[PDB]
Amino acid sequence: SQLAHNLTLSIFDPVANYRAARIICTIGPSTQSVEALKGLIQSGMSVARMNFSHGSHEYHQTTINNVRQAAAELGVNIAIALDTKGPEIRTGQFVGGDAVMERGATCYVTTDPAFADKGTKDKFYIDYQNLSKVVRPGNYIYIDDGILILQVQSHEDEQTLECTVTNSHTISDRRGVNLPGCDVDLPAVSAKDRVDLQFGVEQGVDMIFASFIRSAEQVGDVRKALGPKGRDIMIICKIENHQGVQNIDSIIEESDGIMVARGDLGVEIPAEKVVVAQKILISKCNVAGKPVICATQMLESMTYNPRPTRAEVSDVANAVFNGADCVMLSGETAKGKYPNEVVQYMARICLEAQSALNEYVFFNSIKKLQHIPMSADEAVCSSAVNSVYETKAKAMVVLSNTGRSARLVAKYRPNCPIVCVTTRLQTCRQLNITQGVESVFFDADKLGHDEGKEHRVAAGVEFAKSKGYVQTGDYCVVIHADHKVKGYANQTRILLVE
Amino acid sequence: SQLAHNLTLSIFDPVANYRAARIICTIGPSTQSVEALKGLIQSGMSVARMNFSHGSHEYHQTTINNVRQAAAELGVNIAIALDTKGPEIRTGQFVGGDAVMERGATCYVTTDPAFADKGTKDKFYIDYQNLSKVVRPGNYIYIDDGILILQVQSHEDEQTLECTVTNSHTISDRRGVNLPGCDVDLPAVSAKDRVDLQFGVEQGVDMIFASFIRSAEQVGDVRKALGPKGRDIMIICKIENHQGVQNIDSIIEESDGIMVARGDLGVEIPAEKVVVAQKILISKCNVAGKPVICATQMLESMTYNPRPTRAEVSDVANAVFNGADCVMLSGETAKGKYPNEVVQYMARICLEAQSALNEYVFFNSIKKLQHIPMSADEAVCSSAVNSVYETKAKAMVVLSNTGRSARLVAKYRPNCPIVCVTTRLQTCRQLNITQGVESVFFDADKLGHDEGKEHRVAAGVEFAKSKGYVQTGDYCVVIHADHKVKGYANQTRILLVE
Amino acid sequence: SQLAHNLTLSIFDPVANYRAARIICTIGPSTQSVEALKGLIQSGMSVARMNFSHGSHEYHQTTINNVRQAAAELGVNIAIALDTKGPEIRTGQFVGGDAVMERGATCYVTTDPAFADKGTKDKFYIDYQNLSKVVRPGNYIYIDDGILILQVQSHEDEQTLECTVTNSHTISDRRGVNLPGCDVDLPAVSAKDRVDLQFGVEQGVDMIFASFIRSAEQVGDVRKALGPKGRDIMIICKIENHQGVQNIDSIIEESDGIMVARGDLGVEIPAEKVVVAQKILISKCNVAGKPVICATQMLESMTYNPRPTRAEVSDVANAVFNGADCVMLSGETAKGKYPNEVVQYMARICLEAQSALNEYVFFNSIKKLQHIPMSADEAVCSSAVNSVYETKAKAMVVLSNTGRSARLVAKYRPNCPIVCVTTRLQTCRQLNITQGVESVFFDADKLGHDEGKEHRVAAGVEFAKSKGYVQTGDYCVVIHADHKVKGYANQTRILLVE
Amino acid sequence: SQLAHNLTLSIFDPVANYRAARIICTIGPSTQSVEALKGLIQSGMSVARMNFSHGSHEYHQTTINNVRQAAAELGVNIAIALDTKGPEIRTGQFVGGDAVMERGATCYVTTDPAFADKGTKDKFYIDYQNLSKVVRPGNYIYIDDGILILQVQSHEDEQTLECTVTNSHTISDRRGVNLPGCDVDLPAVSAKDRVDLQFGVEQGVDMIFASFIRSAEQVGDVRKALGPKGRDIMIICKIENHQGVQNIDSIIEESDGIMVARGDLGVEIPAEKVVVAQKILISKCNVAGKPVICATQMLESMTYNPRPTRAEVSDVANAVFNGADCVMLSGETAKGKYPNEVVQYMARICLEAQSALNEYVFFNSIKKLQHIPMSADEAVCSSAVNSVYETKAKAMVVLSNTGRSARLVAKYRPNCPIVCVTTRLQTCRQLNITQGVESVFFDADKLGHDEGKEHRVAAGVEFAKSKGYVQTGDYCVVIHADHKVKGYANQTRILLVE
Ligand SMILES: O=P(O)(O)OC[C@H]1O[C@@](CO)(OP(=O)(O)O)[C@@H](O)[C@@H]1O
Ligand SMILES: O=P(O)(O)OC[C@H]1O[C@@](CO)(OP(=O)(O)O)[C@@H](O)[C@@H]1O
Repeated sequence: SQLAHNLTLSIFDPVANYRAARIICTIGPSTQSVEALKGLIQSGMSVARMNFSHGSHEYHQTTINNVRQAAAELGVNIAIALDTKGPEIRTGQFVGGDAVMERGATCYVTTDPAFADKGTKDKFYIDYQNLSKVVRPGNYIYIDDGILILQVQSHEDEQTLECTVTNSHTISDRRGVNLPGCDVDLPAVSAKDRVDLQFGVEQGVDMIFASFIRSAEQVGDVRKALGPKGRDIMIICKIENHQGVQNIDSIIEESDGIMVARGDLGVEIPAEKVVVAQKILISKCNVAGKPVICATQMLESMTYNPRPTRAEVSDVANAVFNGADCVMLSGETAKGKYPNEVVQYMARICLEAQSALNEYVFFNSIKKLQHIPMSADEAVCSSAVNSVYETKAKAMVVLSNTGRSARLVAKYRPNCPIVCVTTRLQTCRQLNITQGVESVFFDADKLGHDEGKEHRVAAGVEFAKSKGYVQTGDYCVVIHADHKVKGYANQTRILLVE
Repeated sequence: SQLAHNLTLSIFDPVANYRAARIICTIGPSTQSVEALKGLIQSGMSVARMNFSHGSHEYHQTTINNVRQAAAELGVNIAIALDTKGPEIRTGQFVGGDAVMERGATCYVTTDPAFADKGTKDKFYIDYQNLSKVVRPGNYIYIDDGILILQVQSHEDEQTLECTVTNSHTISDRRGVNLPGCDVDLPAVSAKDRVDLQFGVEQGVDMIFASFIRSAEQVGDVRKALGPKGRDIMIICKIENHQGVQNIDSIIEESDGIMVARGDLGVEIPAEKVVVAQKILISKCNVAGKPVICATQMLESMTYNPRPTRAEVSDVANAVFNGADCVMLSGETAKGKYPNEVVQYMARICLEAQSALNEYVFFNSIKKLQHIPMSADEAVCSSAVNSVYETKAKAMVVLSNTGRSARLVAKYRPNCPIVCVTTRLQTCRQLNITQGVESVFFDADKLGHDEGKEHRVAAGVEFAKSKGYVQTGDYCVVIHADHKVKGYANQTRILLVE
Repeated sequence: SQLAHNLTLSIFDPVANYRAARIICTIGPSTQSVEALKGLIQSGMSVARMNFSHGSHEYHQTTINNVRQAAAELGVNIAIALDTKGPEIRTGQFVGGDAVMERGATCYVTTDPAFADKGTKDKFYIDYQNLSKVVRPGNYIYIDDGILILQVQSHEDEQTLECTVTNSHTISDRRGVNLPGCDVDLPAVSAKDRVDLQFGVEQGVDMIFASFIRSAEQVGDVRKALGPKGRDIMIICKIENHQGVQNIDSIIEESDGIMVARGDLGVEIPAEKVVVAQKILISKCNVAGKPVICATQMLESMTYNPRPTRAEVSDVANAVFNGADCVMLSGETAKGKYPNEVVQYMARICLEAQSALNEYVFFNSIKKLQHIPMSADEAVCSSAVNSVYETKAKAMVVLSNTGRSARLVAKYRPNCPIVCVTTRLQTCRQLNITQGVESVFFDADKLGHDEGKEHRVAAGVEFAKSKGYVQTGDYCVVIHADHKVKGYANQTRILLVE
Repeated sequence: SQLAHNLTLSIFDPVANYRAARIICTIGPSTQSVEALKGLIQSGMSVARMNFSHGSHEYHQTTINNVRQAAAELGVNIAIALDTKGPEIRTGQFVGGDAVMERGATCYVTTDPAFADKGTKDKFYIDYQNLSKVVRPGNYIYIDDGILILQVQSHEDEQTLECTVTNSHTISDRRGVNLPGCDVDLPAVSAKDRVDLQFGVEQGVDMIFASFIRSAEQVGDVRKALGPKGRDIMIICKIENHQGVQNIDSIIEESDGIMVARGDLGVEIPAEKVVVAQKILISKCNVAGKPVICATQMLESMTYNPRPTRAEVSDVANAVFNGADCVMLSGETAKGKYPNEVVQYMARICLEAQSALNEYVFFNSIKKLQHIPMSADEAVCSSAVNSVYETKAKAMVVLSNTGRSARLVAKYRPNCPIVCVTTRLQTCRQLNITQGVESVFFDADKLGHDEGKEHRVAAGVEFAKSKGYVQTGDYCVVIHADHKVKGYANQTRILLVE
């Protein structure tokens, strides 16, 4: 039981020689410079995130170049993620630049575009043309981070809503709005996103963090916008609203992974619910074998302070316990004072939680949840991990070119490092969101196709020796195909290391 | 499994009609006024904490009077806790008021009292006379919140340590020091504490939060200082250092409960370890049936902001999941901007986590950990809870005068409110640190001794009806003695409510 | 696991001071005499069975009188069971007294009553008028213990079946027939049974072992034949054919208990299946809380020999492991050479298996299978047993007048004797089929109604002292109502014995 | 739970396409002829047992030749087992050929050899020279199958015991004696056995069923008598007395397997205990991975009747449920009326029990009991079976030359047939005592050493196709070494069948 086990823990237990969980950093003004990026990598960053809500192609290009240059200098592979601006609902302008909303007052919100540059406290524009169809009397309309809460009373006309102001707040031009009891039906991809997705393909980004995913159909639309050139880019779906949570199984099916986008989700859904949503979404991703990310306000105070709050530390740790592949940094690295320190703190917490983690229970729990039968490669991976626990093997080596084999193994939560040997560099980057995995690139061109698998295997083992995971006399559990089979791994071997 | 179960959760699940967890508030300048206190109670405060590190008997008296007056006005019983200053290690004074410590420099720390008003960056006084005996070469000496880290190189003489300065920092007069690899042997109770403990007895406080508990022997010394007059005051032991963690079983034995004092513990022990310590200590308290409190930096940002960080919310929730009876507020209520809001937020998070909580697994887990044989009353309580789950009983009533019976029941984590009927008002207050329990006072003097137990039972049931926990046709599971037995409860009944 | 546990067993483990399982003996020519019956009781008989297939009211009356006289002399209460003849299918007479059936031959079986005294190997009568409607081409018709197997080829006419003889066998007048792939639709109760049931009511028998129960409807018909005068007589349903097995849940619902009637079942169903049927039926009875009996050929060789076969000993033991309340003796006591010895052997085996029995796993297993909620009295019994395990209580006392409370407790398999205090003598007899229970009669008339329950309780405890189950300082777990509640027991107490 | 599961069973469930359990037949006058043996094999015999207590080398040779000739004709491999006479304790002769022992009488038992041909009811010879040293006053001495029970009163002298006769019985010349509370210290191997063991080596028998094994030291003595020429012959140790049961772990260590020799054990140990001993011994063998046999009186009545008793059928079934590799036939095939039928009945019961068997629980239960870590090949086998359950693989193929690999796999109880491909014919025979395994011989000489393993693998798969275990599209889980490793199998593959 989790209880009994808590009882076996000690604060003085030594931590592991490897950190399974992966850290994602958003790149902003604090972290754009190659020197800053180098600091981040050394501090522990595996994925760099660009938020297309901010900046421009020009700004983001600089980031891409800088990431590649910094990584190259440090001899490492870093995933690059494009985080779309996505569809937004905004108010228009107010006369005098500003508008003073008092509690108890009546105001009128309209989608009549005549009003975009002449709102007043009395009547102003919200730019979502379907506002009236989506909202009903009683529904709430949040403006300015959810700070100003208007309540919908009636349809003055087909484009205008009569509202009550429920609390006082001055609002300036063009605030964002939310609609918590409302199924928002903006397209999956805005016009800027479209230009945003193409750019991502062009500059060869590894993954897309797709904002605001309402549906399985929307993911497909994203896949389709990426096109043929974009087929191997991973689409990670951010769950930030009600519809996304509701549609999670279908979204998970379509996607390559999930982000638990807590900041938006937190407004959209009452905040106390975000915890249940985190546990559910992470678990469903774990069971499915797809990467899952916990995001937002994880170490927020460290945007300005050298040290985190107790609640924050607890939060990074619980996300790992929850089963997340990744934790994420937003403002703390984009605009913060202590970018290197925040990352270093997060890594340290992740390592500590990892000691407490019962990797074994996790393996068995996951294993019971799989449909039987399933697939030959899946059985190979699961049983191979079981072999790891049975022999106390100190490392694992897998051959994956797509990266599929590696996710399938990592999914089973072995208690040792997993070493993936890949013939694709992008695969090395893409695997930066999978917990517990390290990649070794094997250049097929220079070194040949390695059909008998002996070379790739030697390289993974050597890498394991090099990082100190194994010494002679240790077991290493190895996964690939035999000589005949193609397209998956049908074999496991336990080899002694010399 | 915890996994499978996460899968059954929903964000839209309705929360409970009762909140099990209890909130503790520290009373400072923001919250001293009767009006402020009334706001706190309404917001959800069950225990008011006075920190004797700050203020004076005079200041704290005002708090006591104000708490009682506010509670009286609201018709409620609020526990009063005395939080001792405890033994402190401080530096002396520096010449010019200040002293500029540079990285790489050598300085001398002495316990020679000749130096208390004439330290300099070169040599200054630390007021802990045993410093030299407790520290060895290689050990670290933290000054100013742990900001300035000196390392011990050698014993210049029997009272003076030659130190290296490991990082730059200007330090002013009389900073606190810590000794993380060091067994500090200050007495359990300072001279001020002694005057502090007596005052607490005199003003009739409910509990002591005893700072810095190193040992079982120390608790006894506290018990002894309280004296005969003080025998029914609960001693809650704060675990804030290494020795306290190491000695936890024996401390738990001696104590009436534990506090996981994260702020001090966090310096003393590396911070990433505080998480393991939290899980262990809470669990050991749950298994033992004694109240456990999670403290410090739980909603820290709310000292200054209307809304919490994501890490903070996650932290309050995980503490409940961890199994804590209580969560605590420190600065957020002592000196904060939004005292009512912070408490309201904490209560709301606690209620939400409670939905996710698997009360049933918790009951069984706890039950397996008890040694056999145990005790007739313990079996009665455990099996009575089992009855609650078996019938789906919506309330529970227990008779306790000492409060013992009530803790014993609450310990088994029923999924319904527990209603305790007590003949002692102090018991009603003392039970404010036990999760899931509500007290009804029955005035033996006015209403008689009630030996057949029918009256006390009627009152608990009526209270349950009144708060809406039960309606006619519901089961209420009831615990007390039969007609012969005295000193414990040997009986359980399932009664139908009319 | 059952495995690990087998590992903790030893042949030299001392057996218990009590035998939980109950033994049933069929009374025949060997055992009718009062002296023989006295030997049987001393040897271990708790229930005496009269088989109404044999004997007459006159013969069986002698048995009843003798049982009562023997029991009275020995100061004990013995249940009396009436085992009905039930509906039978028989052939008619053959010419010359006999008829020689050869393998490969054609013969004709008819229900034309003209043929009842003039069958021949060529054509003879079977007295079940529905034979033709119930059988189809391909079905088998067993005659003479299943020794002669005819196969049905066709309907010669509406009353006559053309058969193949599948194996050679000479058959004499009036052999029994079976129909293994056939739903036999004889009435539940024959005309003789009807006279048989009334007689049982008149002579005040404790239970009916109702032969050949096909259906829930049939049990009701039995209940109805017993009438109002017969309402408190238990109907134990013997499962001896296909339909009975198929309809077991509904039959179990209607019944007061089950017999696994292996001898008939063994012909009807292939023999290798009887094992699966035994395990299922016993388990379903255990889960339901109703008494279950394992019957037939249990110690068969002991009909003629002083000592049993290995297979036999294993069989009595496995029935206990299976979870049976009772084991039964048929021919071994009805017509056998060593009636006392066979019973003594069975008792000894039962005691030995009981040591190996994991009473605790059995308690938990049963407990998990109950639907929540269930009932206040059921929770009281289950949790009270849990109390027994938690304290290591050496005895249990329950108050039951109907005997209901006692079955409910025994159902939970405590590891100590259960002592039932009853105000009905019939209850003491009826409880002779419930494992692990001993009855003390309390004469309400002589000693009063005992509403405060103190007297009945003292008597059960004294009885426990007397048989040596408890000594001073031992715990005894006690079950009854409190002062208000009537109709069930809502209370448990753990009392110390003096 | 076993309970819940019983609930999922049905009598109409179809049985498997394979029978896991193996049947052993003792060859006597009824079964010696090649035609009889052919009938036995077809009926289901996998092992033929020769009992060297009866017959002579000459008689047994005929059996060996006949077995080989019958097997050869049927194209099958049948194991040959030599069942030793072993050490015996016998009385001497009585005057007049006979001696009439009355209850209550005093008689004298002596080891003075002067008395071997002149015993009388007054004084006679028992031929075990250590009788006096091994027995004490109070001990029992059984003569004639345990029929005549003498009790030891005193040592008349150093070679003679004064006895009471406890029950009447006429005894003739040279009856066997037992000593149930006595540690008998006959040598492991008699002089005839020695000639018996050598003969077995010479005629190339597969295994020895070693009678009466008291100790681990004794097994070694057997191993040593077999010699170098005899090194690959399996020693199966029969547990027939107290000492053997007591010393079971050490005996199991030394042995290649166990027989639960119920007929002797049943006298030696009280019969009701044989059940506990059966469960323990079988389980310990299962956990250890060594073959275990259940023996004696399993279908005894079928020595004379066409059909078994209910107790008998239950007995064969429970032995399978117990976890036995093998069931055995003794008299039923040696001297019986219906040798083919008895075997056919046993096979049928075994198949039926197999349906009820929870192979999966058995796999997991066994797996938990293994020490971790263990061995690379052991993990390969266990995890490979886990693969079978995960994919629903319908067959398994293993390469074993010693037969070791095959036992290791079978040990884990897969729910599908296991097909072993071996280069040794003796291995094919020896594997006839391992449940759930079928052997295919691959002639290394004719077909080469097959180092890449492709041929042996093709043959096992083809055999599986041929018996219908697999069709195209099915998974077959395959076990052997990779190209480098020698002496064990380090590899598992899941292959699709075409
Ligand atoms: O790229 P994924 O899809 O993970 O497939 C990798 C697996 O396929 C194989 C077999 O085709 O690749 P490879 O041909 O490169 O050797 C296995 O060796 C390898 O483990
Ligand atoms: O105060 P604690 O120690 O909890 O004891 C309370 C129990 O004792 C009893 C019995 O003595 O008190 P009471 O006399 O007040 O009725 C029980 O009724 C009650 O449940």
